[PDB]
Amino acid sequence: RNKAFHQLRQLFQQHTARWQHELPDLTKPQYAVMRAIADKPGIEQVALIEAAVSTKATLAEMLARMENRGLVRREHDAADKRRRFVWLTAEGEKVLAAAIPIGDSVDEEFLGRLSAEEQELFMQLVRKMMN
Amino acid sequence: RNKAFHQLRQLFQQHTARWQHELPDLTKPQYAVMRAIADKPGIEQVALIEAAVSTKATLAEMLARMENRGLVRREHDAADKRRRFVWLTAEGEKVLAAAIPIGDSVDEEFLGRLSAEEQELFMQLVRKMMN
Ligand SMILES: [Cl-]
Ligand SMILES: [Cl-]
Repeated sequence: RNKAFHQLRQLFQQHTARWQHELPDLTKPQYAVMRAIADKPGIEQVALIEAAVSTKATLAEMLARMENRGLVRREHDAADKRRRFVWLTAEGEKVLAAAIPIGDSVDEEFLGRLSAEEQELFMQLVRKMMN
Repeated sequence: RNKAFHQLRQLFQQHTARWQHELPDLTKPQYAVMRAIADKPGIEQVALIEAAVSTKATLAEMLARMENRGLVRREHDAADKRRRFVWLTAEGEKVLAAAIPIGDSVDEEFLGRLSAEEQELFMQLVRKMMN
């Protein structure tokens, strides 16, 4: 189709289909949340919304599941228990460390079809299009 | 972030957030399904999966809801009732006709930030990346 955002969703679906086959227990939003916590241990939960590309409700559901699976621990602001700080557990570090080369490989199946200049330009257009 | 597919999901989330504000009762996958039925009235349901970018389960759920809202009608293969043909109803035509300029406008908020050459190239890279 000639609609750029339709073809973009089609590319996204192919990338998601490969991701779910290679990492059946870690979606891309879950993976991004773990990468963002690892990049800033103790990050505020609210700041983790933008860092991982999520929403308040979706992140809350996601962190509850990771917490129940021993992958994430959280602490609270004593002045405001609605504020929370997030760390990866040791098990969460192992899960993320094993997933990174897999996620990189899935990304590479698509980005590797582009030259370095094409990859840089693709990124530039996406940022140019964003608000 | 330097990950192209992370920034791409961020662009997708912004585009989805605008879409849901302007068309609160018609998501992009629902809109694409209606556009594909209108482009080929009587299209086989199975062929509508690729045309609208969906899955068998998701399309089945989606067409059931549209059918229950008087937006879609379906007919069956007499030899194999699992095969189905899909049409828009008159109400479905009106819903789609009203939605098209809205969806175009939402697309334009992002694509309009690119020149015609940048838009053509963005599309070319996406197709180059797809399988
Ligand atoms: Cl917080
Ligand atoms: Cl069918």
